[PDB]
Amino acid sequence: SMSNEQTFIAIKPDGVQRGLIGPIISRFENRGFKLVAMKLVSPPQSQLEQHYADLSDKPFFKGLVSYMLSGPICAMVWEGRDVVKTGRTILGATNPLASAPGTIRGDFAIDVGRNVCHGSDSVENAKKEIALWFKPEELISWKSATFDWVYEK
Amino acid sequence: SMSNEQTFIAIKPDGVQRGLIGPIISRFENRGFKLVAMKLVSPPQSQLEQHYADLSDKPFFKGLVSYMLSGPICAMVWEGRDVVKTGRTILGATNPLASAPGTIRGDFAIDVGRNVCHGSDSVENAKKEIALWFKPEELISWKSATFDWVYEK
Amino acid sequence: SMSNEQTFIAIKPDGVQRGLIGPIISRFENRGFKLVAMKLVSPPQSQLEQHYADLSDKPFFKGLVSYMLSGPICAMVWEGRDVVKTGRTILGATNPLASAPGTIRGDFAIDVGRNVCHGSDSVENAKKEIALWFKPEELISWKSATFDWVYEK
Amino acid sequence: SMSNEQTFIAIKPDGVQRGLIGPIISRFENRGFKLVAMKLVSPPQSQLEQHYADLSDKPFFKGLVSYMLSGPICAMVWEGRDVVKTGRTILGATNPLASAPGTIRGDFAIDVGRNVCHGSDSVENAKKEIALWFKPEELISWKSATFDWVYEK
Amino acid sequence: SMSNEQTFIAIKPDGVQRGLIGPIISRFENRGFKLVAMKLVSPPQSQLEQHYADLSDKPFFKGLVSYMLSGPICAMVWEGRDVVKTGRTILGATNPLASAPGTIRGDFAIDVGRNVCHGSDSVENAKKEIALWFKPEELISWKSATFDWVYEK
Amino acid sequence: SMSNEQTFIAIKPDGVQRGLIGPIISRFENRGFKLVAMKLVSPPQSQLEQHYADLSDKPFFKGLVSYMLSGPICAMVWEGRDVVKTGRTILGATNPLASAPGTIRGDFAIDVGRNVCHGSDSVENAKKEIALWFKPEELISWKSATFDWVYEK
Ligand SMILES: O=c1[nH]cnc2c1ncn2[C@@H]1O[C@H](COP(=O)(O)OP(=O)(O)O)[C@@H](O)[C@H]1O
Ligand SMILES: O=c1[nH]cnc2c1ncn2[C@@H]1O[C@H](COP(=O)(O)OP(=O)(O)O)[C@@H](O)[C@H]1O
Ligand SMILES: O=c1[nH]cnc2c1ncn2[C@@H]1O[C@H](COP(=O)(O)OP(=O)(O)O)[C@@H](O)[C@H]1O
Ligand SMILES: O=c1[nH]cnc2c1ncn2[C@@H]1O[C@H](COP(=O)(O)OP(=O)(O)O)[C@@H](O)[C@H]1O
Ligand SMILES: O=c1[nH]cnc2c1ncn2[C@@H]1O[C@H](COP(=O)(O)OP(=O)(O)O)[C@@H](O)[C@H]1O
Ligand SMILES: O=c1[nH]cnc2c1ncn2[C@@H]1O[C@H](COP(=O)(O)OP(=O)(O)O)[C@@H](O)[C@H]1O
Ligand SMILES: [Mg+2]
Ligand SMILES: [Mg+2]
Ligand SMILES: [Mg+2]
Ligand SMILES: [Mg+2]
Ligand SMILES: [Mg+2]
Ligand SMILES: [Mg+2]
Repeated sequence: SMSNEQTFIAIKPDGVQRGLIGPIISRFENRGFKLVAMKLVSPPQSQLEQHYADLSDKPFFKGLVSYMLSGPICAMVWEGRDVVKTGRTILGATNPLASAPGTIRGDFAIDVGRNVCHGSDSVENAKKEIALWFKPEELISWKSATFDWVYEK
Repeated sequence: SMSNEQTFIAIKPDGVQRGLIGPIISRFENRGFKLVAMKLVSPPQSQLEQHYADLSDKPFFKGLVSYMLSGPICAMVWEGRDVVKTGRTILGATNPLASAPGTIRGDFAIDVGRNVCHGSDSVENAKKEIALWFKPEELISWKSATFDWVYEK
Repeated sequence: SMSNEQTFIAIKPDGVQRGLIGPIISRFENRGFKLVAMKLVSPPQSQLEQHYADLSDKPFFKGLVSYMLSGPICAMVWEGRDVVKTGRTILGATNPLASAPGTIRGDFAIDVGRNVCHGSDSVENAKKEIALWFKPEELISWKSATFDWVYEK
Repeated sequence: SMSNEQTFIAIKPDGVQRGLIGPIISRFENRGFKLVAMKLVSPPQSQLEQHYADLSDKPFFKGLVSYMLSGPICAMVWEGRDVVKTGRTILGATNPLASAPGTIRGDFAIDVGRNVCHGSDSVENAKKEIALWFKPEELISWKSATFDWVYEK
Repeated sequence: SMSNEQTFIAIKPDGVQRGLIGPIISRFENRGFKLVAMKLVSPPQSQLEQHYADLSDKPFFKGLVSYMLSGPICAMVWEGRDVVKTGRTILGATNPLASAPGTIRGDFAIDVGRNVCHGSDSVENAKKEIALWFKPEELISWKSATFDWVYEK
Repeated sequence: SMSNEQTFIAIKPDGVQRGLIGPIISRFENRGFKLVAMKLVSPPQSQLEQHYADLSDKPFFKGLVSYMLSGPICAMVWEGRDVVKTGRTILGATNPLASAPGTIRGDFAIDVGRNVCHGSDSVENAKKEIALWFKPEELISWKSATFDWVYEK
């Protein structure tokens, strides 16, 4: 696994409304992942329906899209070794009832329809979601001063 | 699972003595559950014996009742969807040696006889414990300003 | 100054609504003060008008009483040396615009009409407010295990 | 002082490198101010020279511009009553040696050339800095669920 | 079973460099374990090869020893019931990829070659490492003021 | 002015007993100062009377020395620009009654005889106390990975 793997993490409107932007960012920051893109956005319905295109037949699809439209979203790209899988572990189970304390949803969420955050489920879906939400010039290239202390190689 | 389920959470005398009232309250508060009743109490011996009536024949019963009388207790009623089961998850395993870091006992406790907190183990036992520790007038009815961001309509 | 001085600290309805019960309690807990009484209450208008009786001629009186009635209040009695004066310093300036970061209002509040918390301004007013909000049996007598490490005598 | 006043807050490259994005955001988030715009950026040299145009003749100007180009910047717009003046108070004194513990620089910074953050010093300079760093479409209009608990009607 | 059990916990050079001494000590402090010895040391290569003598044939041995020499180490001895096994649970899995959020490595580490901390894996090895890193005079004898609230003994 | 200035910071026995080692170290760690020496010690009465030799005629001298002997002490040396003066500002006023929230004593202490911590009051006295508490080999030489982000030098 390469240390330049990237994943798309988004703070959903309930996370923004409930004042969780700082804490959620700190979870990935303290773990050692690198923030390479971030923006507060209120994306159009078409973009949100494309983001959740695989769930278009689910009965909760229209309520999911309407709720994702109901407030601002903090869209982020994080970079690090196995950041996709480990990011999902940091977020916790999709349904917060099954999430463990110490994860984001295990500390902050209750309802699956209000699970505060989103994270890419696979490397290929991460590449697709990053391109959907961000322009290439919005990803910032930099090197952390503690890179050699987080990674062995 | 309705959003008005209630559970009884109590900070035991060792949790009060060790200065854990704030942190324990924050665990439930940050998760999104609603505090509907709270009071610091030094309840009578007969109340603690009735609270632990199911363990009256356990060899540690008299020691448990005497220790629960040795200091103040912060009794609380929390309200939320599946707050009984999720409350037990937040508290962690009864024996802290089996609890996971990130839970209350996994972060703060070591001995099973000093597990710093108590939580109702079922909805029916919650209703019993709420009626034992709180008069009905002590439960406050209110609507959280972020209720519609914690729960899906 | 005696180490058994007591003050009345209350988390106002905006503090409860905004999820600040845990953090505020931790401020007094970590400082070394002793919690001797606490209860979540929704007091009647008559009690709130008597609490603020000295402000009955102020133009903001009726709005203050209505806002104090609009949600639950976490009423507390804290005990410690100079807990009245030091408690006021922990809360910060009445108007949060003049409060310093590191105080409760300096960290959590903006408007003077929504300053999250209340604290007794003098020892004699503290004795009056404690008797107004609490029955004598609601004050719990106990001794902290770290009393001799917080106080020299 | 209306509740829709806006200020420009930016986490400088040293604050990003030292992993302070989360904690700094939480300072404003917990205080009750509304995040209306945010993005991670590596802006052009001419933008940073215009940002610090009032200091073009200071001897540290070229060093300041070069250091502000040495890493990513988290640019933010925060909205709230007196957010410009209170924002400066939260940040602390420009020289961290003169800053007080509890402020951002008083908690995290030492050197004036590495004071981890920037904040607009006046309302008119805030409007200038907002127009320089953000397109108008990047400011998101929304209503905080706890607005009526942060501000008096 | 015995509350006087001791284990060797070390903050590795990557943990010191990334400013994690405070948070790591707090994990064991808040849990209820007693610190009986601590020192910041830069031990010679011969001592580190003794410490990892059982891994002398591993292909990562040379890189491990070099990395352990690259910075200061915070050597500690913690005392408490089952502190060896529980200490390992607090640290998390050796490979942070497999660790859970809420543990030290689950909150702060990514690479197995940079897992921030070390903990004794057995009681016998703990006694061996304590004698290797500490002189017998460096272990301080004291009794915590909250010992009877942490343990039922 | 020089970034290699050093000061002696000690966590007094009341700070150790009340579980404040972690939080206190974090204050200096997060500020950007470098820990160059640390050890948990129980120094003899003769060393403590040397440390407080200028107060030998004070009426509280005997009680101070006895209290400093009543538990372990976490002796530390921190290095950074103006670390002596800024270190005193982080600790807060000698009498916690006069300290401000956000400082160590303003967050954790009440009595002047139990002020949790000690800090050198001048550079010359710092050099004297460092030589009194530490051997020259116990001061570790290293360079922080974020040194160039903390200092403009
Ligand atoms: O059963 C449901 N009812 C309401 N919302 C759901 C339900 N299942 C999933 N969701 C929402 O849709 C989002 C995406 O669902 P998905 O199946 O992709 O899980 P994921 O977010 O962990 O990748 C979830 O995060 C959740 O907010
Ligand atoms: O074996 C024991 N020795 C001493 N105390 C025990 C023991 N087992 C349980 N307890 C204490 O009795 C309390 C109630 O026991 P219970 O079986 O109901 O666990 P619970 O608190 O998770 O519901 C426990 O929280 C614990 O403090
Ligand atoms: O000018 C005002 N407009 C609206 N509310 C005010 C004003 N001044 C004071 N208050 C509110 O009344 C409460 C009590 O006022 P007081 O003068 O006693 O200050 P204090 O709360 O610090 O003791 C204040 O905390 C505040 O909530
Ligand atoms: O004397 C100096 N040497 C190096 N950098 C300085 C000096 N004075 C100010 N700066 C830097 O320039 C920035 C802008 O200067 P200004 O006077 O506007 O303070 P401000 O950031 O509080 O508004 C400061 O934040 C600081 O980073
Ligand atoms: O596969 C590896 N590659 C690089 N370093 C490793 C590897 N496996 C273990 N290590 C490092 O060696 C140290 C000691 O190895 P050990 O097998 O004893 O795990 P432990 O620290 O949990 O007891 C580990 O903490 C880790 O830093
Ligand atoms: O009046 C007093 N009564 C009891 N202890 C005192 C008193 N004044 C100072 N001390 C204690 O002696 C220690 C050293 O006194 P000093 O005057 O040097 O203050 P300092 O620690 O800020 O340098 C103080 O930290 C405090 O613990
Ligand atoms: Mg999906
Ligand atoms: Mg039971
Ligand atoms: Mg008044
Ligand atoms: Mg300026
Ligand atoms: Mg091993
Ligand atoms: Mg002195």
